[PDB]
Amino acid sequence: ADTIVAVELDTYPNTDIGDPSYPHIGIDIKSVRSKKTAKWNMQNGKVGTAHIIYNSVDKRLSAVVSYPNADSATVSYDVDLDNVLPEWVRVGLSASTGLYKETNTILSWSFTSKLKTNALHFMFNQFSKDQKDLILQGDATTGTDGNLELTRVSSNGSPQGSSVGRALFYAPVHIWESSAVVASFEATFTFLIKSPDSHPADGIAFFISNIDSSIPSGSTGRLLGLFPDAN
Amino acid sequence: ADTIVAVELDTYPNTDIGDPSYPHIGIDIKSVRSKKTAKWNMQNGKVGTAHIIYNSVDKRLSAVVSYPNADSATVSYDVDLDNVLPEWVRVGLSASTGLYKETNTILSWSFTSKLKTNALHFMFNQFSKDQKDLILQGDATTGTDGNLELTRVSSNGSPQGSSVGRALFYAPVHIWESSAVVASFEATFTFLIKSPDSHPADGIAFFISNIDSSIPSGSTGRLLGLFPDAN
Amino acid sequence: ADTIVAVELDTYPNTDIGDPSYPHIGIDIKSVRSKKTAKWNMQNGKVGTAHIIYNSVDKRLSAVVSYPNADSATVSYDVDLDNVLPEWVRVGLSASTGLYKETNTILSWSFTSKLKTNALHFMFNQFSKDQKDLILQGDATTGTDGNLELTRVSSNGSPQGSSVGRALFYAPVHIWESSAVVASFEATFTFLIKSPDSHPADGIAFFISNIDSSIPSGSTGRLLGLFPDAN
Amino acid sequence: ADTIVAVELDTYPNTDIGDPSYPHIGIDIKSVRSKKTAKWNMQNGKVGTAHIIYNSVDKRLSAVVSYPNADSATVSYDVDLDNVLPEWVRVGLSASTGLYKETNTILSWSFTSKLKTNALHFMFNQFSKDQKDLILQGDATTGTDGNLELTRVSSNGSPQGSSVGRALFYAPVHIWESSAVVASFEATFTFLIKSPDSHPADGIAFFISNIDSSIPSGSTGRLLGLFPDAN
Ligand SMILES: CO[C@H]1O[C@H](CO)[C@@H](O)[C@H](O)[C@@H]1O
Ligand SMILES: CO[C@H]1O[C@H](CO)[C@@H](O)[C@H](O)[C@@H]1O
Ligand SMILES: CO[C@H]1O[C@H](CO)[C@@H](O)[C@H](O)[C@@H]1O
Ligand SMILES: CO[C@H]1O[C@H](CO)[C@@H](O)[C@H](O)[C@@H]1O
Ligand SMILES: [Ca+2]
Ligand SMILES: [Ca+2]
Ligand SMILES: [Ca+2]
Ligand SMILES: [Ca+2]
Ligand SMILES: [Mn+2]
Ligand SMILES: [Mn+2]
Ligand SMILES: [Mn+2]
Ligand SMILES: [Mn+2]
Repeated sequence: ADTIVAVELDTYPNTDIGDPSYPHIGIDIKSVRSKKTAKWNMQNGKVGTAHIIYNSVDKRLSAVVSYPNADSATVSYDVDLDNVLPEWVRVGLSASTGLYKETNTILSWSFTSKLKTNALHFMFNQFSKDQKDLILQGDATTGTDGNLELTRVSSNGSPQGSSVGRALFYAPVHIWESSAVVASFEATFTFLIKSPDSHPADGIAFFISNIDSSIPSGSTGRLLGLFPDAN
Repeated sequence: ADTIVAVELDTYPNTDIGDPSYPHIGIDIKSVRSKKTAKWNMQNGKVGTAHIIYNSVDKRLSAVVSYPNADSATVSYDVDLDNVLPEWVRVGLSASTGLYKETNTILSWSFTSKLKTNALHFMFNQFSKDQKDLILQGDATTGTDGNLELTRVSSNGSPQGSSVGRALFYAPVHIWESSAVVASFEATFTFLIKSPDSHPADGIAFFISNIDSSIPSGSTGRLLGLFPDAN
Repeated sequence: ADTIVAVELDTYPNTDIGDPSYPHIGIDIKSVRSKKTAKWNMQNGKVGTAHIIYNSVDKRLSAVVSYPNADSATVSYDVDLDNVLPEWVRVGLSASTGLYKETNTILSWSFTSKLKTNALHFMFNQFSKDQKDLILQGDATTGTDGNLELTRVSSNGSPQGSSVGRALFYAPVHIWESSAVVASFEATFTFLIKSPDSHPADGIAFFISNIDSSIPSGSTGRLLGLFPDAN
Repeated sequence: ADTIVAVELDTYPNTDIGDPSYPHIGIDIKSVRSKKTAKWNMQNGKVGTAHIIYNSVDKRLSAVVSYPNADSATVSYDVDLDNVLPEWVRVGLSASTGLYKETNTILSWSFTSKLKTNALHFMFNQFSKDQKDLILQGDATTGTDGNLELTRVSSNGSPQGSSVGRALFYAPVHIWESSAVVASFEATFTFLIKSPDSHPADGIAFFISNIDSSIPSGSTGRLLGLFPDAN
């Protein structure tokens, strides 16, 4: 199977796989069962901001998710990514729906990696219909209002159930190296999760993977397009 | 055929295809016969710096090539790259040898493109044996002393004749867009051209191409790995 | 007197001092009588964007001023800033009103200078009530809605006549050096010029000055807070 | 008294004020008696690199000090800088000598601060004789070989005892804000500490201070130009 490290914005509690009983953010290391979670007051129809940070000094993967004029949710987990990921990775955004659904709209995405110095930075403040520096997988589309729709939306703007989609940056990223004095990365994205129902599902993740990562077959719903099973 | 825009550091005068009778820098628009050239005092065995700049306001492609404690060579050409290149491109470094030879050693390479904002930046201050964000074509290799050798060198660094090699950044670049108020790019690389002979050949280019560009058949020597013919 | 280089967004034609008979953008080199101007379709009450660029290779000062979904205005002038400005400068925004008036509201301001490398970058996407990295001169205030008001506005945002104000970045900038292979700078700001009258005045400038520059006595109205006289 | 947060590269053990019995790096919060230290294998006459990082999510101040082809020294301390520093600060480099001495040569210095976004970045890869974006205090000088000499060196290159000097970046920095979702800073500098004696003293610090900070009178030797006493 693929190797996944992810920050999940989990809109739907699957208590049977160790989700807490509320919308949450989590750090996932090679399992959909988050190593750590924090409560997340998701705001249906409001534009949110996610910031993810890691450096090779602290070896702490941290995420902050916020909306204007509201308290942030934050989660951190000590992990040595050198012992989990291959040296070269791709970075991406993933989303899913199941029997419940939501828009998984990305309005912007930036990423910076630095290895001491080699550097990579990309910034998307808009997505075009033919975004050739993105690998779109499953139901992911670009161009509609200059946004990235990770999961399927009908002609009338309604989100579809049992959908899964991902966008990976085209270039592989050197995420760690033994010869590195300091390695760091950050990602930011803005998202709009809307549900006609007051039961939205299933969420959005920022993930890092083996370069050849693809949607595991059947990874709709609670598996967020990341994992083949709930182990 | 490919679509090429390039800045050439041409170490060998091919007077039969319109080269001036001295080492020169040139701006190449879809031809190896430079639209504009300037005299270049190439310094055998010394580390040089090349800077290339363009913005959609001035629509002027400019390059400066320099060595420490020596006068710069500079060349500029008015061109609307919107009318020459496709919207999506790859960016690269190319080098060749022929009957005469030289090391085509790259010690560092950076690039920034901005479309008003979407942005791409990479910086290589060292190259690793397995540099997965580079597409190596022909004789180009990485890892030897942390450098990028565009053309063939022996175990002792001695350069071989009839060699051609290129390195393209893995991700496609959005170099222009009609809805853009301002588009800009800049590139820097440091190079070491050494020749045992007092007749070095054939040179190094920074180039921008169609995303699927490859070394044209036969394009060793004066064609610099860029062009199928001398038209 | 001070040494000024500026890009003016001139909302009010002073035909008696060589303004063309319409709102215009201009390049000012040590005089309010622009060395070059272009027609500017200023849009009362709409947020606009100004981009200013210069590099030591082309030695061309260029500016583009635009509104969403409208054609740009652009102006360029060939000037060797090495022969005009001192080596060390301050960078700033200036605005004035006279008998006629307008809001001179700055919503954002960024600047980058590079000398080949020494570098300086600042980005203001909001201004606080106590913005200690800004020198406010004359009527300029910060904090109201997180904006920079260069000229006087009432409690309800209504603009006052005979006002002049400037904001300079606190740190001096090394804009040129003889030992530099390449020097470049860029500035971006977003502005909101609103007038209850259909005769707005007098405009906004981005300027570069001697480090100790201050508002010349009397420099309200057509002198834009930049010049002691109309010579 | 001033408010100081610093990372010290302490070359001289003052066992009487709680220094460990070896050259060390430390995190100083309003005292020269480091809240945390790590062993540092200082290499007389070799160019070293120091990296300092902090973000408002982890609230961890970390430093890594390294030489090429040697193991790094690293130190971290959990501190909420929001509870220690004023909102606006200056950032600087400090060094001292006492009865024992050393060159306190800075070859380069970069700093980035970001408040979510407002940003500040400066990079010095060389210092000029008249570096107007630096406030030099005490014995600090610029221009000699393009370096920053924090403490006094004689005409013959010999370091002098009982010397103290600092360089602060001219612009105040917004290092924290209550409305900030994420605040971060990083600093990098390269240094050359040479001693003829083989008993070097006293060290170099990166520090953050109240904007009006100045060398405490008598703060030569073990006080590193930062503190008035050893409390
Ligand atoms: C009720 O179960 C289904 O729907 C939910 C909500 O979408 C998913 O989490 C889950 O994997 C299933 O597809
Ligand atoms: C004279 O013949 C060769 O001359 C140089 C030497 O490298 C090349 O430019 C050219 O294409 C030929 O191969
Ligand atoms: C009569 O003109 C006055 O008003 C205009 C525009 O306000 C200014 O340009 C001018 O200097 C005077 O102050
Ligand atoms: C021996 O004591 C003196 O010299 C050393 C190092 O120079 C300092 O630490 C100390 O403060 C005194 O000035
Ligand atoms: Ca879930
Ligand atoms: Ca040639
Ligand atoms: Ca006017
Ligand atoms: Ca000590
Ligand atoms: Mn979960
Ligand atoms: Mn040529
Ligand atoms: Mn005018
Ligand atoms: Mn100590």
